Formats: sequence, structure tokens, C-alpha cells
Amino acid sequence: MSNLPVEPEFEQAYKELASTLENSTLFQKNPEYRKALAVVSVPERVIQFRVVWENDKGEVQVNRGFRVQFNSALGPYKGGLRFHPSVNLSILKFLGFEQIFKNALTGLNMGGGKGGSDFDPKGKSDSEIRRFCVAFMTELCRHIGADTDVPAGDIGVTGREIGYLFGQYRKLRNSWEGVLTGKGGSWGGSLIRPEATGYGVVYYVEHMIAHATNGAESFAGKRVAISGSGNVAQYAALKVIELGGRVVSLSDSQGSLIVKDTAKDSFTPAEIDAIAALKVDRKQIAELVTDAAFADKFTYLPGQRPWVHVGAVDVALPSATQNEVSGEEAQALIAAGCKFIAEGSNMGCTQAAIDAFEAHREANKGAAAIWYAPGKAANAGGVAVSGLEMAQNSARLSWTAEEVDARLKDIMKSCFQNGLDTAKEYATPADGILPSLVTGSNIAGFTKVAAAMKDQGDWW
Amino acid sequence: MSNLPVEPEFEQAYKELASTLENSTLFQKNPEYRKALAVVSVPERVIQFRVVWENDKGEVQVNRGFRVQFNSALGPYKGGLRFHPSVNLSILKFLGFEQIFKNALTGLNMGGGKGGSDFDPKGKSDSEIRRFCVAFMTELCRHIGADTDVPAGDIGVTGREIGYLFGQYRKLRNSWEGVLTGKGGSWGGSLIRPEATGYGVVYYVEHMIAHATNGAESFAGKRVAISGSGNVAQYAALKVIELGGRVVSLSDSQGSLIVKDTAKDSFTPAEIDAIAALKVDRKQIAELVTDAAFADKFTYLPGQRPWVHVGAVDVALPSATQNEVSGEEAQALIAAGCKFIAEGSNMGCTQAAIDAFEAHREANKGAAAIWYAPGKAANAGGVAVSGLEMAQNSARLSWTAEEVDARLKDIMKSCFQNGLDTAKEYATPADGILPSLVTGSNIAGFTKVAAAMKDQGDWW
Amino acid sequence: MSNLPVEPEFEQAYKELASTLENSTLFQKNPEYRKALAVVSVPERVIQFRVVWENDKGEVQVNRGFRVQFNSALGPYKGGLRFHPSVNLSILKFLGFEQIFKNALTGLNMGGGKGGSDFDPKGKSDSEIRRFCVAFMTELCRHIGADTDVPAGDIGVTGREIGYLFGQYRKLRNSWEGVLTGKGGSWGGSLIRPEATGYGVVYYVEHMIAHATNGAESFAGKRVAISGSGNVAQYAALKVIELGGRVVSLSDSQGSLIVKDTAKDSFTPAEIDAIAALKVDRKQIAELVTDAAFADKFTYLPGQRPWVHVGAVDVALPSATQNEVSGEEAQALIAAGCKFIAEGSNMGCTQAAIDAFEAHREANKGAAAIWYAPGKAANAGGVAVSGLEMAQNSARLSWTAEEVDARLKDIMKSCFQNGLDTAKEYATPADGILPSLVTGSNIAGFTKVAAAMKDQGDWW
Amino acid sequence: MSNLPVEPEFEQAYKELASTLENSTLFQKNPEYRKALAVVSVPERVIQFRVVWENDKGEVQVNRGFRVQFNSALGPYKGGLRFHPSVNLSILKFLGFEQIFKNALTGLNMGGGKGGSDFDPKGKSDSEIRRFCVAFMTELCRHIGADTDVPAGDIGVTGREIGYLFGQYRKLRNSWEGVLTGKGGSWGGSLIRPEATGYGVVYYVEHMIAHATNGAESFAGKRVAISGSGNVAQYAALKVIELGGRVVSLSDSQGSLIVKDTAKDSFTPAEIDAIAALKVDRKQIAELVTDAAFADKFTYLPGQRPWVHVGAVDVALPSATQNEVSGEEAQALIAAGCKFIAEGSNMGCTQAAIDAFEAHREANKGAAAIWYAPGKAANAGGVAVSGLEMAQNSARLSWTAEEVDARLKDIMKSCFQNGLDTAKEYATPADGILPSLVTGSNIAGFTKVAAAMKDQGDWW
Ligand SMILES: NC(=O)C1=CN([C@@H]2O[C@H](COP(=O)(O)OP(=O)(O)OC[C@H]3O[C@@H](n4cnc5c(N)ncnc54)[C@H](OP(=O)(O)O)[C@@H]3O)[C@@H](O)[C@H]2O)C=CC1
Ligand SMILES: NC(=O)C1=CN([C@@H]2O[C@H](COP(=O)(O)OP(=O)(O)OC[C@H]3O[C@@H](n4cnc5c(N)ncnc54)[C@H](OP(=O)(O)O)[C@@H]3O)[C@@H](O)[C@H]2O)C=CC1
Ligand SMILES: NC(=O)C1=CN([C@@H]2O[C@H](COP(=O)(O)OP(=O)(O)OC[C@H]3O[C@@H](n4cnc5c(N)ncnc54)[C@H](OP(=O)(O)O)[C@@H]3O)[C@@H](O)[C@H]2O)C=CC1
Ligand SMILES: NC(=O)C1=CN([C@@H]2O[C@H](COP(=O)(O)OP(=O)(O)OC[C@H]3O[C@@H](n4cnc5c(N)ncnc54)[C@H](OP(=O)(O)O)[C@@H]3O)[C@@H](O)[C@H]2O)C=CC1
Repeated sequence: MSNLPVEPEFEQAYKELASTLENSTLFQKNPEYRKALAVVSVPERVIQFRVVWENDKGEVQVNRGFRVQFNSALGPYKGGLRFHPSVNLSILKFLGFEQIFKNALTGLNMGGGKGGSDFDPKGKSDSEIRRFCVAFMTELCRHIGADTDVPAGDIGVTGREIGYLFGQYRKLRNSWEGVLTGKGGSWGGSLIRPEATGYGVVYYVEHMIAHATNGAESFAGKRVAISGSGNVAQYAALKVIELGGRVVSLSDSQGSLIVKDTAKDSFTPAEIDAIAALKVDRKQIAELVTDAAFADKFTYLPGQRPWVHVGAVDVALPSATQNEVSGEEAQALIAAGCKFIAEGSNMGCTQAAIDAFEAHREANKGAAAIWYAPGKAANAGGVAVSGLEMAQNSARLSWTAEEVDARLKDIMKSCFQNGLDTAKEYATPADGILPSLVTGSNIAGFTKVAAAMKDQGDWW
Repeated sequence: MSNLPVEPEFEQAYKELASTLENSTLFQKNPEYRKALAVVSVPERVIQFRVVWENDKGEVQVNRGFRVQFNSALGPYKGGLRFHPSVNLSILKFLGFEQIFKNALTGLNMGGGKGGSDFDPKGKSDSEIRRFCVAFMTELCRHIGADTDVPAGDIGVTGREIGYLFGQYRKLRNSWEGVLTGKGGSWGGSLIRPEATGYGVVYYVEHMIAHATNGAESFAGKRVAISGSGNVAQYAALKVIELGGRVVSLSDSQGSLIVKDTAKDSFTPAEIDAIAALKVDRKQIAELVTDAAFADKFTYLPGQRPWVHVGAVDVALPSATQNEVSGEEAQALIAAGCKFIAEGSNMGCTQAAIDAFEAHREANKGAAAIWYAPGKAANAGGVAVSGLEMAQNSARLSWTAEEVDARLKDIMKSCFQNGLDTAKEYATPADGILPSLVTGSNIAGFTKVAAAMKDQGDWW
Repeated sequence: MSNLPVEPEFEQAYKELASTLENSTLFQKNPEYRKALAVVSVPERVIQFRVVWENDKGEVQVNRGFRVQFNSALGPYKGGLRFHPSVNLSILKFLGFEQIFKNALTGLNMGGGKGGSDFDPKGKSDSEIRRFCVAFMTELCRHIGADTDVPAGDIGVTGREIGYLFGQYRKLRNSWEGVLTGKGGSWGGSLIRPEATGYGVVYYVEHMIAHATNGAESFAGKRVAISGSGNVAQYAALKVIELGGRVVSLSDSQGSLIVKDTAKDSFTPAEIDAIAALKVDRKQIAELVTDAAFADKFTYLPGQRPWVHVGAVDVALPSATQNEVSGEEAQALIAAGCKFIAEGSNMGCTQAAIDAFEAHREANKGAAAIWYAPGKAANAGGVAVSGLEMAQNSARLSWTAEEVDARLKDIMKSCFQNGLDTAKEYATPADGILPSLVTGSNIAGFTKVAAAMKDQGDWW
Repeated sequence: MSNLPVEPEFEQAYKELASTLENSTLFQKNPEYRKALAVVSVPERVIQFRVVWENDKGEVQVNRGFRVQFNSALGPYKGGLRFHPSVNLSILKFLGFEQIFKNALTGLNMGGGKGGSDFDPKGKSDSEIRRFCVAFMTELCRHIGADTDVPAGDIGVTGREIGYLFGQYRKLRNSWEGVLTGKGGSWGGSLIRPEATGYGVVYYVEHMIAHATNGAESFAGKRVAISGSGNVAQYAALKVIELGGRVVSLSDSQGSLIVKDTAKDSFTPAEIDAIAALKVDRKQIAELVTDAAFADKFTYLPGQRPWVHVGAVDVALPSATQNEVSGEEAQALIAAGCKFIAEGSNMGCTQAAIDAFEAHREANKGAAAIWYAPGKAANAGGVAVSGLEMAQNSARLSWTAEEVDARLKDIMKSCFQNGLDTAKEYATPADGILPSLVTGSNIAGFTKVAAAMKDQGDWW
């Protein structure tokens, strides 16, 4: 197969999943699943399209659009849109592939997909963003629909962009339906959706802490290093604070902002809100670091990730982008006494990082190990609450915040228990060693999809 | 109308419904309903189509495919698919006609339909069945849909076939929706769907027994003769046993399997499970009749139905196919002291059998009479639960087994009460005589559909 | 296959085609075509539907509607609509089946289909026919379209009905297209469409006469017996008269009208026009007995076909309906010196008639033989000009009468020559024996369809 | 733009077009066309999809499917399908990009596209090919249509595959329409389509010879080296022979077959027919090289291209695949006295080859130069005749071979004259130097598309 193009991010995701399935008893019990893996790994459909749009000076602009419709055995294709200058098919395939198995771990009927553009929102006006969304949806509309493919947000796609997208879908197709999630509260949105992914990360990590420490520890007083400062990071930070933890770092594409005293200080909600408002306006954390409220409390480090700069730390929640925790960073976290690392970001850890965490787990009993949770398990609360937004729209009713949050919590607890129990079944650890959440999550998502695919005749 | 082809099974079903309407005060109260009867009896739409498919030897095969869309006043067309070598338009018209009124009795919004093929699953491989299903759905897909027509199983169509069919529908139409029921648990199925029809038949007969005996008797200690050994028979048997009844017979297309001591012994769940596994593989009861587990406890009667061979018996549940209880067999059941017979199978009793049971009812007060219930009342539980599977898919959520079963019990109790009350209203029996469940059920289902049709301008 | 219903007309058409294929070298050269016969003989799709409509008194009326979409390898399904109280699926399957092979002999890209209703235009008002057509098209429109299936007239369906059907299609689908043929001249009709079938029958028999006599004789001076008095019979008669022949009979469903002097007299164009006027008004030939101008010239025979009552005749053109020339009638025609018989009607001759004509051909050298042409060859002018109507509509232009007629002539000549040549190739007659136009036409049409079906993967 | 994946074939085609437009006066006159080039070079739409299909052993197989819908300003997307193990997006984008401008040079209303799969027909049975085509079209069907995108053949896709594709389209979509070209003569094909591309190459080269030699020379007695042995090569060879030229070589993926006497010997039609029959069966030229008819007349060279092995030669028609004439091969042709080289294959010459030819042209007056014609000009007769097949289908009529061939000839003459005249206008050669057909063809195709795009608002 040397006709196939090299897609480094996709291949990284694929190899990690595959290696976890091989390092288990799964293919001894179900060798025929090798065929399922070969089938599932080739997307059902991919659409690519030119997007021509007009800038504020009246000039023609060209960007590339994509939608990867990876798998639909469990439900309509489901997953977000990324507007970032790095975007290409390789990246969106990694993300769509991840999405299959993440979705499967939610318990809801959602297939896996992802899409987006190499359009860069930075430096654009709101009007440019509106015209781009209009043009993007003009092509995308024909391929999506409430029972076919339901997009959502991701890097560079917020409630603002989902609004322009939805309005154009409605104009084009003359239907009002749950074709997108992350919608506005008055026009078919769900309460808890803004909060969902970062809350779910934190909720999942609570279960990790409870298990590893036998209920002795919690987030109360733990020091938590976060990276990113967007949707996932903001609400992960807010939930940590609500639970009495201390957030010692946030970051963005230009640098890290770290409290000067990491033993005892924390970001506050008010500071997070300030950062969030800069981000709505597509500005950098750097703009506020010399203000009164920040110059004395924080150190800004241009060009750096937080991980080697936070001192001793208890929990790490990378929440920005793929491959943002290197192997050297991982070793630094381990040396700083970090015991829990969960991916808010998709594929947040490099392979070297993952290998470092899992070797540590296998070498150190119980609470002495750093315990790593992959994004498909820990960050699934966003997509889960998107499924609940679809369910609301289908019912033509709106649920309460408490009702949505309660379902989110149950979904994240079940997701943790399924990864744990599946790791014990298929990859039973040595005595006193914590089960691999990555292996167990991978096997549990994969087998549910493989078996539904078999039932549906996709492979035999 | 000597241009019309002779369709014996449909004419049989039509005539029995019509005769029960005539033998009542319905047409005195509402003579205009004769117009409704003439309209409803001609199907709204029927699709017939060639199905070409490839056998494991690479050879072209040809079979006939059908979908009868009989009536859609109360909801989208709803009803299963039968793959059996007897299948033709007459058989499928009888079935779809019955389904209109059965569906009306469930209280849910389901029109009547039925379909299938003369494709014979016996002697085929799983791969053959998969290719057939693929080819069958390539044509069927354009006629069906979650709000148009929702098929399901019947003789020869199990969850395996539903899977191949659903998978092809999704591939063709690029939508994940409630287009079929009987689906797998991870991909839109409902708990209780496997159990539903047999459970419901037994639930229904519990009401019969309570009424006729003023609560003095139940299934506990009763001897129950069942025919068939497929989905309906298996779970009717299992519920009879759960209730403390004794199952003295099952049967298949080649013979009956009867306990030697029909006064005291019963099939067990383990024995039912063994037969069920054989049926999954499309093998016959004959294969196990020499096993240890079977040879000493049962007698195999090839070519014979159970009814004359079970001795004294209390309940009969024909659960295989149409016209499987003859007038002679009805007289034998009556002489053997049988006091309850309900159809698991569609049109299970011949007209002579029904005439014998109803004459016996009219001649014998109360608990001295054998009481006959028609399939449209007793066997409605399957389609009812299929409507709940549709409800669940529209909600994008899955209900618990207890939730589904509780709804099933309520539906079967209301069905029984509607038939009893309608018979008392339109066909009031002489003092001490049980009301006619067949006449009451027929009137109740027919009037609901007729009035809805009038409201919708289908007749005036 | 004792599940299959008995369909006498369809079985008759099928058997005659199959028998001519078997009585040839076709299956020695291409034995795999027996697979193509088995596949082609099962219709791709059949739609049946209830048609509820209102009569002039305001009362609900119910009739049965049908559309048999038999084969589409060579083009969109194509074929007319019959409104006659005999209509059922058998009859429409015989028609649609015949149409596959007929359309193949035209050279145009037309698949085979046929439809209609048991609705009886006799005794209905024009308003009642309008309301019927409106209701019938309400369901039929979703199954048809300019590139899908294009209906047309047949018994009981004239340009009046085509108009009501076209208007309802336009209203429902919001499209103006070649969905029907036989349309009016100002709204997409073709010149020569009314004349087409009857003219084409006569043009075809002119080639038979030319071949049988090396050009020495023609219709000039021939005595021609016609049956029926509708679209086919009228224009056949008119073209005979134009060519110098004498039309000695016409007939309807209640009797025959025969010139008193069949050796010397003929219908005139004015007479045929008066009969046509009666038939527009759904009245009978029988009325003309009261008029001395007709009574003086003709004999009216209630309940009789013409064949045994015309004395010596040269050509017979059955042009009414199926099975209107029996074996005894065929023997009478032979004895009366008839040398040419061609079907204007579909399956106009019974199998005993065909067998008599074909035996006579095989026994009698040269011009002493009676020569039989099947409807699929001789009546193909109507559907040929319908294909030209479709071509005009796709071009958005209207051709002259001369252009259309010139094409019709070339199509009928090519049709004759194909049947002649294919018979010489696959069923080569003894020296001096005319080749079988029925065998030749059947093989020619069948091989064209079977080969296209093979190319398209319908069989292998 | 380092997010964009490296697509070497696409970039090669793009750079060559772009370099020819830059090496001219085009952007001095129309600098705004730079924006058109940036727009046009990003495809309007691309679909990729998994194709799962079953082999003759009953095993699941997976391949990748594609359709590149590059540009639709001038017409519906138009271009063939390639089934070859090298296929990927890069290759199909090169081909689809080429197709835009090729189509524009035909004068017909056809946009540009291309598609296919990495499915390898070699080693597969006809049944495997049928099942693959069925599965491929199951997804492709939703994206194509007679007014949207009309595919056709290319490497690995012959009339056989177009048949299976068409049959499945018809089955899925229930329409008979000009959705594909290269169809069978009885089911909407065009005469001259098999012949079209190789005839057109030769026709175009006739014009090259006429111009360069001032009418003094022709193909009569010229020695012509051809590569490939498929559809393009076969009919190029046959037209050369018909015109009295001598074909000294053919080839396939395993080697070259060259006449032993290249001064005076030639392939014959009978030999070409033998080779063609091997190719229908997916076999290699190697199989026949030891037969009587071949061992003495020809030398078979495994692993070699013909160009350095034919001795002195007049005309080269690479007709196999992209990048099959290297720069060293080009120098060898020049040294062997070759004066005309036209691409039957798309992008047949490497850039080094093209640069060698064009430097030779610029250094050698008139008939002393080797004159190179790009595939978009010389091989356009195939797609042109596909446009005429679309026009036939839209008219619902079939043209004669003479009519189609006459249009083909006029199209190829106009295409040559447009490339010549445009090269004289925008890239005027020095005195006595032949105009660049590559530059002129590129500019003439590009400006027609750019201007239609501007008119339609695609850029401004
Ligand atoms: N939103 C959702 O529901 C879900 C998101 N995810 C994943 O969470 C992550 C963050 O998404 P989300 O918060 O929604 O996105 P946002 O756009 O709201 O925030 C992304 C953040 O990451 C930073 N960032 C993005 N790209 C890079 C890069 N290449 N290098 C360094 N920093 C970068 C941004 O910096 P800057 O502010 O400087 O632009 C920003 O702080 C992604 O991996 C996404 O796929 C996972 C589950 C659900
Ligand atoms: N499944 C459902 O939801 C519902 C089914 N029904 C009706 O219940 C009946 C049984 O259906 P189901 O259990 O689903 O089907 P299955 O195919 O699972 O079982 C059918 C049983 O009947 C036997 N059988 C079938 N045809 C004949 C025949 N012609 N002569 C003798 N025995 C025969 C079979 O024999 P063998 O095992 O030898 O093949 C098998 O034991 C039918 O009348 C059906 O329409 C009613 C309501 C709901
Ligand atoms: N129209 C077309 O383009 C073509 C028609 N055909 C065939 O030609 C035949 C005549 O069609 P067409 O002229 O269009 O139809 P019309 O309705 O115009 O004429 C039918 C004629 O046949 C008579 N007739 C109909 N049914 C019967 C019956 N069951 N017994 C006796 N006589 C009967 C009618 O009698 P009455 O007047 O008493 O009702 C009328 O004279 C049919 O077989 C048709 O399928 C063949 C090719 C093309
Ligand atoms: N068909 C059409 O209408 C048109 C085709 N083209 C172009 O013409 C060329 C030939 O197409 P066509 O004749 O239709 O295809 P065919 O599949 O009929 O023939 C292709 C030929 O090229 C050989 N070949 C293919 N791939 C390679 C390779 N990678 N290395 C060496 N030899 C190879 C094949 O060898 P083998 O026999 O060993 O398999 C075969 O002889 C292509 O470039 C195509 O895009 C251009 C215009 C129109």
C-alpha cells in the first residue's frame, strides 16, 4: 500500500489504538476483530470542498473545507468542526477516528466524524467569520442533517460560528432541526453544553483519584496544571476551583501564565472570565499580563508550555491541542510528583509521553503511579452533552441544567468504570498495579463498534 | 368482480372480520361503516419487486420481494417481514390486513403493513442470507422510512436479518433512523423486544383466565400446549413456566415434541434454550430427539400437530403459522377439557376451529366454555413493543427492561378490556355467557380505524 | 413454486415467448440466456394502490390502480394505461412483459411497463373520468417521471384521460416534462401519435406483402378484415383505404359490423369518422342499425367476431383486445384464403390460432402460406412514436407530421427486417418456406434485452 | 501553507500549467487572472469513501473510492474513473485538474472531474469486478447524475465496468439517464466512443504534420512508436495503420513488444485484436510472444519502455500512463529523428521530457524541430465523444458512426487551431519557430474557464 499518502496524526492515533488492542487478550478471544479493525479504519465517507469567501476589503479568499464521516454503525455521524491554519485531512481523520470510539463510550447513539477548514479566525473580523461560515455551510449543507451527520464546535468554532452555520443551514434547506449542536439557548441549545467538556474531564478525574487513593483524596487542595485557555480549559479550571482545587497554570498558542506561588495560589473565576473575554475577541493572554490584577500574581512565559514550570503538581489537564505533552514533559511531571494526567485535548499526549506514563504505572503500585486517561474517555462529556442536545431537539423540549449535569455525571462515571473493568478483563494488571485506562477505554469503544458493524453487515 | 384474483388467506381474514361486524349491532348504529369496510379492505399501496442475489457458488438466484402498505390512518405503516417459501401476495395481504386492526388495539400510532419474500432461509448459509438481505433492501429502501413505513421480523426474519437490512438501508440512504424495529441493543434496539410477543400472549390469557374464573385460577398448575418453536413460542413458553404453568408441547415444521407425562411434567428453560439455539442455526427439533436430555422425557411426532396428542390440557397457544388448528383439532381440545385458546400465530385457527370455539362459548356458561382470543388481540405485544422501540429511537434514548415490560403489561390489559367491553356493547352475550373476544376485538380495532379514515377524508 | 398465484394471461405470453426461444438454435449458441429468461420474467417493480374517487352524486367510489415496471435495461419504463373492468395484475403483467420486447424492436431507449385500473369508463360522465384521473395520478405520480417511467394510453385511456393525468402530475410535482405520451398538440404532443399504431400495423404488413410477392402486390385491391373500432382499428382502417385496400369489417365489445358485399365494398373515411365519434362518447356500433345509410350497406352481428362472417378475405388485422382470434377462427381465415394476419391488439391471437398459422406457414411454400406477425412487431408504431414524443419534449421542439411519419416508416421497416433476418439466423426455414416473424421477432427483442441486462449486472 | 499535504502528481500538473501561463503575455494583459488561477486550483468538491466488497472466497475486502469534482463553470463535472493500485487523491487531482482545461478545449459544456479506486482489476475475476463496481456505485450514486457529474472510463475501467456501474446506478436511483458515458450501444452508448481517444490523437497529429511540413508529409509510411496496449493505444495504432503508417511498438506494464524491422514492418489489425483480447482478460503481452505469429516478427523486452529500442522513428504516441517518457528518453527520441510526440496518456511526458522538446523547438526552425502536444489537446477526443454521448442521450436518439466521427474530426481540428493561434497571440515564437502547442493549449483552456468563472461570481 505505498499508494497511500503519509498522514502522521491519523497514523499516530491508529497505531496507539491498534497497539492497545494487540497488548491484550482481545484478539485471542475474537481474532476475527482484526478484520473489523481493517474495515473501521477506512472512513465511510469524506467530503472536501473549496470555500471561496469575501474579506472586508472586498477581496476573494480561498480556503479548504472538509467533513470526515468516519463511522455510522452506532448513530448518525457526530463530531465537531475545527477552524485552524494547520487543518488538513490527516488531522481531521485522526480526530474523526478518535470520535468513533469516544462516542461509543458515551452510551448514546452517535457515530464518529469531524470536519473543518484551514481558515484561521485570528486576525479576521466577525464579519469575515460570518461570510466564511456562510460560504462553508453552502457546500456542507448537502452532506449533513439531524439523522445523517450533526456537527459541533472544536478549536476555532465557538457558539458564534455555530450560529452563523445554523442560520445558513436553515436558509438553504428550509428546515429547523438538530443539524448542529453547541446551539444558543433560545434556538435549540442545551444548558451545560458550554461547561460540558471541561466539567466532564474533571468529573472523570475525580473517579481516577477516588479509585487510586481509595477514597482518601479528592481535588480539594490539589494543584492542577492546565494548558490552553479556550472552551475546555476554561470550564475544567472553573470545576477544579468549585471543588476546592487550585489551578496553577493556563496557556495559549503564544505562552503560559503560571501563578508565582504554586504551592498555595490559584487562578480565580474572575481571572478566568477575563481570559475568556480576550478569547472571544481572538486576543492573546499576553495582553493582560502587565495589568494590575496579573503582573504581581503571575509569571508569563512566552513560547513555553506549563509542564516544566509549575514546580510540584498533583494533576495535569492538557486542554489545548494534540501532541502538547512531550516525553521530556511527561518525565518532568512524574518527577514533580504528578499522579493524574487526563487529556482534555484530543491526542494531547505524544506517544513518548504515553509510554512514560504507562511504564510508570506498571512499575509503581497503586497511588504511587501516575495514572494517564486518554481523551476518548476523559473529554467525552462534550459530545455526550451534544447527544443530549440532539435528544432535546428531537423531543422539542428543553431540560434543566440540573437534569443535564446529572446525566453528564452518570455518563462520565460509566465511562470510567467501563475503561477500568475492560482493562481488568482483557489486560489484567499485576497485583497492586492500576489497570490501564487507555487500554481498557480503547478496547471497550472498539468492541462495541466492531460488533455493531458485524451485526449490520459491514464486515463478516 | 370476477377480474379479481383468488386470494384464499386474505379472503379468509376479511370474511371473518366482516362476519363479526355483521353479527353485532354495529351496522345498525353506523350503517355508513359498510363504506369504510369496502375502502379499508383495498390496500393503500403494494410494492412487488424482483430480488436477484448471489449464492455461495457464485450463481444467480431470483426471488420475489413484497411490501404491503395496507392502511396509514393511525400512523406510518408498521409490520414485519416474512421470508418463507410459501410467501405470496395473498398471504402478505392477510397479514397486513390483520396488522391494521391489531395495531389499532395497541393504542399507539401505527398503520398496518407486512412484507417479505419467498426466499427460504433453510439450507442457506449466513453469507447467503446476508447477500439476499442486501439485495432485498436495495429495492425496499426507497419505499420505507421512520415516518413512512417501519418493518420488523416475522417468520424467517430475526435480529440477524434485521441487522443486514439496517446496515444496507444506512449505506443506501445515508441516514441512521428508526426505519426497522427488532434492532440490536447497541444500535437502536429495545429491551423486551425479543420477549414481547410471547410474553404478551401469556399476559393477555392471564386476563382471560382471571375473568372467566372470577380470579379463582391463573396459569399456576395449568397444562399449556404450544405449537411452534420460534420467537413467539419460546417466550410464551418461558413466561408460562415463570408463572407456574407446565408447557407440555412445542413443535416445528417437521413435527411436535410432547412431554411423555403431560399430566405432571413440563419443558424447562434449559430445554427451550437448546431448541432456540437449534433454531438460530435453522435446524430441526428432530436433531435432538435422540439426546439424553430429550429421549426419555419426550416423544417426537413427525408430521403431527400437538393438539390431539397432549391428552387433557387446559390452555392452547398456537404460535407457529396460519391455519394450524383445524375444526377437528378444536373439537379435540374441547373434549380434552381445554378452556382457553389464544393465537400467538397470526390467523392461527381455521374458520371451522373458530366456529367450534364460539359455538361452545354460546352453549356453555362462564368457566365451562372454551374462550378463544384472536391473534390481533393476544399477539399484539410484539408490535406494541416495536412502537416503543420507535419511541425510544425518536427520543434518542434507551429505556430499562422494567419500563418496557410495564408498558407492555398495560397495553395487553387494555387490549383485553377493550375487546371485552366492546363485545358487551355491540354483541351483548346472553346471561352468564362470556362475551366474544374475537367479535369485540374486531369491532374495537375496526371502528377506531374507520373513524380516523373518515376524519381524514379517505371515505365519506 | 406452488406459492405463486395463477396469472393466465401473463403465463400465456411468457410461454409463447419461451417456446419460440426453445424452438431455435438460440440456447445452443447461448445457453446462459436461460438465466436471463428466468430473471427478465420477474418484474423489477410493481405498484398497486387504492383509488378512492367521488362520483357525480357525491358518493365514495373505490377502484384498484396498478403500475407494472417490468424492465429498464434499455430505457425508462414505457407503456400505456388501461382502464377496463377486466384489469388485474395478470393482465397488466402480460402487457408489460410484451412491452419489454416490443420496445426493444423499436431501436429506441425504452424499457417495458404497463398500468391502469379496473375503473370502467362506460356509463361514467366526463366529470367522473376527470375525478378518477385526478385521484389515480395522486398516487401514481411519485413512481413515474420523464427519466423513470413514462405512461401513455391503451384501452380506455385516450387523449382526454392523458390530459387530466398530465394536469394532475403538473400540479403535484411542479414540473413540466415528458412524463406522459399521447399528449395534446399544444402541450407537448406529437403529430402522428394518434395515427401511429394503426398506420404502423399497415406499414408492417406492406413489408410482408412485398416480401411474399417480390413487390408485385400491395394493399391495393385487398380485402381486409379488422376487429375493434378504437384508436388502433380506426387508423389501421384509414391507412388501408388510403392505400387502395377495402376494409370489410370493424367490431366492438357487443358485435361486428360487416359490409354486405365483402368481395367489392368497403368502409369509407366518413363512416370510420362517425364510428370514432360514437366511441369518443362511449357508445356502441349497434346504434348504427337504426340508420338506413348504414343498414343498407352493412350487417350488424351482435355477439360475433368478424372472422367467420367476412367470406373470402386477404388480410386480417385483429385490433381490439387479447385472445380475440381463436383456433377455429384461424382455421376459417385460412380456409377463406387469408394470407396475412398481424396483431394490432396485444396478444390478439390465442395460442391455438398462432399454432394454426405457424403450421400452415411451415406446410405451404411461398405465397400459398398464411403469414402471422405478432403484436410486438406489428403494433410497435405507437410506442415508437411515443419515444419520438419523448425526444421532441427533450428537445423542446415540435416536429412536422412528415418527419414523424418518415421515422415511423423507417422503424416499421427495420422491425420487419430484424424479425425476418433473426429467424433466418436462429430458426432457418426449409427452402421456399417463409421465415417465422413471431420466432424472429421474439429472439431479436429478447437477445437485445438479455445482453443489455448482462452488461448491467442484472444476471451473470 | 505547510498544513497542505505534498501531492507530487497534482503539483507537477499545476506547475506546468502555471509556468506556461507565466511565460507569456497573459498576465500582462489580464493580471487579475492570477486570482482565477488560485481559485480554480482548489477543487469545488472531493468525495472519498470506503468500499467494502466480497471476493469469490466470501472474504471481506476494503478499498478506497474517490470522486474529484474539480470545476463546473462550463458544464456538469465530467471525466473518467481509474481503477489501479497506485490511485490516491494526488493522482486523481492531477487528472481532474487536467480535465478542466481539456474539456474546455472541446467546445462542449463539460466541467472537469475524475475518480476511481485503488482497487486492482488484475488477478480479480469478472464476478469480483462486478461486486466491487456494485459496492463502489452504492456510495458514488448520491454524488453524480446526468446534470451534475458524468463519469466514464480510464485505466482499469472499460465498457464492462461501466455496465456494472450503470446497472447499479439504475437500481439505486430508479432513473435511466446519461449518468455515465462509455455505455453499451443498445443502452445509450455512442458509436465511435471506443475508437475516440486514439483516433483523436492521430487526427490531431495529422494537423501537426500538415502544419510543420506545409502539407508535404502525412502519416503515410511514417514509423510510429506507441506505448500501452489498452483502449488509447489500440485505436491510435489502428488509425495509424488505416492512414498507411507503420506501428513499430506497443507495450504494457511488464514490457515492450517491438517489430524486428522498424524501418519497414508494422503491427497489423489482427495482431492488435489479439492483444486487445488478452487485455479484456487482464493478461500480459508476454503470453503471446512465443506464439508462431509473434516470435519471429517481434522482440519482447521485459521491463523496458519502447522509446530507446525502436531505432529511428518519426512519431511517438505515449498511450499508457503518466510520466512514461523520461528526459533521457526524450533525448533518445530527438536523436532518433522523431519529429512529433503527442500524449495519448494524461501527463505522459515528465517535466524533463517536456523541457527537452520545447528547447528543441525553440532551437530548430520549422520541420527540423520535434513538436510536442500535451494530452489536454491531443487526447481530448475521448471526452469530446463522451459529450456527444451525453447529447445523444439528452436527445433520446442515436447518431451514426459517420456523424460522430465527423464531429470528432472537427473538434480535434479546432482544438489544434486554438492551441496554435493562442500560442501566436500570447507567446509569439521567433521567426520560423513552431508555436508552443503546450503553451497555447494551456492558455486557451485556462482563459475560457477563468472568464466563465468570473461571469458566475466564483472570483472577482
Ligand atoms: N469543545 C469541545 O467540546 C471539545 C474539545 N476537545 C478538544 O479540546 C481541545 C481544545 O478545544 P477547545 O477548547 O474547544 O478549543 P478553543 O479554540 O476554545 O481553545 C483552544 C486553545 O488551545 C490553544 N491552541 C490551539 N491550537 C494550538 C496549537 N497548535 N498550539 C498551541 N496552542 C494551541 C488556543 O490558543 P489561542 O487562544 O492562542 O488561540 C486556545 O487556548 C482540542 O484538542 C479539541 O479537539 C475535546 C472534547 C470536546
Ligand atoms: N415475531 C413477532 O413479533 C410476531 C409474530 N407473530 C406470528 O407468530 C407466528 C410465529 O412467528 P415467529 O415465532 O416470529 O417466527 P419464527 O420463524 O421464529 O418461528 C416460526 C415457527 O413456526 C414454524 N413454522 C413456520 N411456518 C410453518 C408452516 N408453514 N408449517 C408449520 N410450521 C411452521 C417454524 O418451524 P421451523 O422452526 O421448522 O422453521 C417455527 O417453529 C407467525 O404466525 C407470526 O406471524 C405474531 C405477532 C408478533
Ligand atoms: N393505443 C395504442 O397506442 C396501442 C394499443 N395497442 C393495443 O391495441 C388494442 C386496442 O387498443 P386501442 O385501440 O388503443 O383501445 P380503444 O379503447 O380505443 O379501443 C378498444 C376496442 O376494442 C374493444 N374491446 C375492448 N375490450 C374488449 C373486450 N374485452 N372484448 C371485446 N372487445 C373489446 C372496444 O370495444 P368498445 O368500443 O365496445 O368498448 C373498442 O372497439 C389493445 O389490445 C391495445 O393494448 C397496441 C399498440 C399500441
Ligand atoms: N480511455 C479514455 O477515453 C482516455 C484515456 N486517457 C489516458 O490514456 C491512458 C491510457 O488509458 P486507457 O487506454 O483508457 O487505459 P487501459 O487500462 O485500457 O490501458 C492502460 C495501458 O497502460 C498500461 N499501464 C497502466 N498503468 C501503468 C503503469 N503504472 N506502468 C506501466 N504501464 C501502465 C496498461 O498495462 P497492462 O495492460 O499491463 O495493465 C495498459 O497497457 C491513461 O493515461 C488515461 O488517463 C486519455 C484520454 C481518454
